[PDB]
Amino acid sequence: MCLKLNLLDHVFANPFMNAAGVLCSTEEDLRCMTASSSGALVSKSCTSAPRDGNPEPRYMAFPLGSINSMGLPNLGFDFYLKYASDLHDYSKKPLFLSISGLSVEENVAMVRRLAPVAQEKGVLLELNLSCPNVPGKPQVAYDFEAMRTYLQQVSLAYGLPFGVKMPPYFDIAHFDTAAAVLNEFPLVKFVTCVNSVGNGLVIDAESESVVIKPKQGFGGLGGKYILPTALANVNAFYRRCPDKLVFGCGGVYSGEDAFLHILAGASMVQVGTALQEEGPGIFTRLEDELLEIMARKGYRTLEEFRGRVKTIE
Amino acid sequence: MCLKLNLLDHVFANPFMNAAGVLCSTEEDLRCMTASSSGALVSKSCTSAPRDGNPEPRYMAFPLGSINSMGLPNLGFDFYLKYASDLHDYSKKPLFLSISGLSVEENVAMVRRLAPVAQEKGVLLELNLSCPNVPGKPQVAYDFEAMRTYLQQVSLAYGLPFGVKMPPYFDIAHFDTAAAVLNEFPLVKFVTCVNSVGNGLVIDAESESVVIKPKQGFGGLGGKYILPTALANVNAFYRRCPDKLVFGCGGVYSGEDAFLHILAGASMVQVGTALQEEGPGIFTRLEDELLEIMARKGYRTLEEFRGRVKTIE
Ligand SMILES: Cc1cc2nc3c(=O)[nH]c(=O)nc-3n(C[C@H](O)[C@H](O)[C@H](O)COP(=O)(O)O)c2cc1C
Ligand SMILES: Cc1cc2nc3c(=O)[nH]c(=O)nc-3n(C[C@H](O)[C@H](O)[C@H](O)COP(=O)(O)O)c2cc1C
Ligand SMILES: O=C(O)c1cccc(CCc2c(C(=O)O)[nH]c(=O)[nH]c2=O)c1
Ligand SMILES: O=C(O)c1cccc(CCc2c(C(=O)O)[nH]c(=O)[nH]c2=O)c1
Repeated sequence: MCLKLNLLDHVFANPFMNAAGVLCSTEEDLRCMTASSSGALVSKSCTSAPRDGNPEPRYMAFPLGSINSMGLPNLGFDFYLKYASDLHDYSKKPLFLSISGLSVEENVAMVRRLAPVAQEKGVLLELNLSCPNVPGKPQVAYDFEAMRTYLQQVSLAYGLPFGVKMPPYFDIAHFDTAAAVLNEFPLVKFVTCVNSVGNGLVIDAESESVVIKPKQGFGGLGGKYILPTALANVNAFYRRCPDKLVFGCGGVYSGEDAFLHILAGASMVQVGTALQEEGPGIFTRLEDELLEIMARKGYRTLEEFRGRVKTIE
Repeated sequence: MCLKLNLLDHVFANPFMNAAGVLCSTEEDLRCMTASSSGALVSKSCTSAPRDGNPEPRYMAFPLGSINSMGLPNLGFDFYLKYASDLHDYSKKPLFLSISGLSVEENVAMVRRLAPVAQEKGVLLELNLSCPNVPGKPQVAYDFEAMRTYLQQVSLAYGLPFGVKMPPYFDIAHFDTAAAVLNEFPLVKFVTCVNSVGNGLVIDAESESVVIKPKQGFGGLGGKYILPTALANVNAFYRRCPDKLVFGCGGVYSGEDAFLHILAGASMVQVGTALQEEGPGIFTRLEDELLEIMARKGYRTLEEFRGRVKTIE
């Protein structure tokens, strides 16, 4: 029985990795994720300049998942580029670098500088499109023309295979439109579904108060709340983007949750909230649990079941 | 006690009602809701003509909620109109009729017929903006120009105060645009937030299969999965629509959940999945539990806390 994967010209011991934003902001974090039994890691979404992010409390977790409005706190692109170029031990596992510029121009500037390092060290780009552009306009991936512009500009500036981190969608028309945009861009080799379910609101009954300070308490949802939404998006894009990989993210707490992602179409499986809550020991548990389901079903490899969710009649 | 309230020129014993679609399709279902302890009832969303809906299984529930692709099965507008005109006992509680035509013209045709009944009997209209997927275009409430058309045309045709059933939004710019549309229409006196979270996908690990037959397993999510989404939409519209009422729907299983909806801004609180799962006895329990939380906090009225969720700093 094996969890090994080969994609994007890299080898991966197993499909599990952190989700961007979790356990990946500092050099300490990235060393920790490297030391863990995950098959890969991704660095925190970065901007050109370092950011403090939003005031605290800006993350909170609960039995059914988490809410956050972190505000993109990060150490700045130069830091993550140096990590990828000089610090990361690529003999341990592959590295993804997540970028999330606040304008197309900022993204272009970063990718131009990433490219030689991607070429020479093999660091892989994850471009976060589930992010803000202009206040009063929707996030980029919810604005299809903006999304097309970002991908045209980053494809030209980078010129190397990359992937994109997508928000969840809720309307089949959006699945159709979004996947068609992505399919215009041959350098988009993987699609990560999904980022948080946007602008939820958690209220504490006792205090009668929201639980995060930014945005009057509104923030992105992760965790148990979002698994079916995550699965739908993985499968929607898996069906619609046959020449790309899909990575799954959302609601993974167990090997069974990972198995469901993989049946939906996931290649890599990212872990956000559950990793935030449990710490990097989760990876050995998820590995064991996934191998146990495979053994019971007689599956020897991931490809024997990836994308093989059955439909009814 | 007591949880009695007045809205929309009607008196309600308590703020609870079924969510459209649950326990409200047949005359039997409507008489069952009327006999319950709910403060109101709403009928199944109807078309001009009867519909069988989609193939079974088309609804499934789980510990965290439900998924459905019912396909708008209903007995047709003439049936619900006759129920409102002739069979409903308005001495028991108010009745809302939900309408979900597949075009503007079909809604206009139904609402012109409903108007005299509304005048004579006081039946209330909930206009459902969600609809079956049509390839090439989004649902009506995710197309702000189509939504504006629908409300212009229904406003003109109906001429009386009515409400609208909204899908969830996930983006602050969308809240701003949708609320601005709604505020163009003075006859829209209530907004019901939210319909199911669209196009989720539940997979059964043992069978390696989706759990509903239509749409390759994709369907709307309700229950525990969607409470924070529902609260955010309730509050977003409560803040943006000061001259309207907001009705909360999504994730209510307990009086605590109702309390959170009301803190967010809800006037009425609708119950879908938990009603489907527990049956109409749930209303006595929700009432008792809400009144118990009120008493422990010192609240004598719903108005003392409606909309009074606290923010940080
Ligand atoms: C604290 C926190 C920080 C996050 N920061 C990022 C980020 O910087 N870039 C991004 O692509 N996603 C970010 N996310 C989203 C996660 O990557 C992930 O898509 C989402 O949490 C869903 O997965 P989950 O259900 O495992 O949490 C963040 C999530 C959390 C909880
Ligand atoms: C079986 C079923 C049928 C539904 N049919 C309708 C409908 O006809 N019209 C409507 O506006 N919403 C309909 N809904 C959505 C619910 O009214 C409600 O918005 C949703 O289930 C979220 O509430 P909950 O979390 O309490 O389930 C239906 C929901 C279910 C589960
Ligand atoms: O700066 C923000 O307001 C903001 C809001 C939503 C998303 C982002 C991008 C970074 C990010 C964050 C974050 O840093 O808030 N949180 C998530 O759950 N996913 C993400 O992609 C930034
Ligand atoms: O026929 C459908 O695929 C469909 C999809 C979404 C919405 C509707 C309208 C009726 C409805 C249904 C339904 O009857 O399937 N289910 C819900 O959760 N909300 C609803 O508003 C019908």
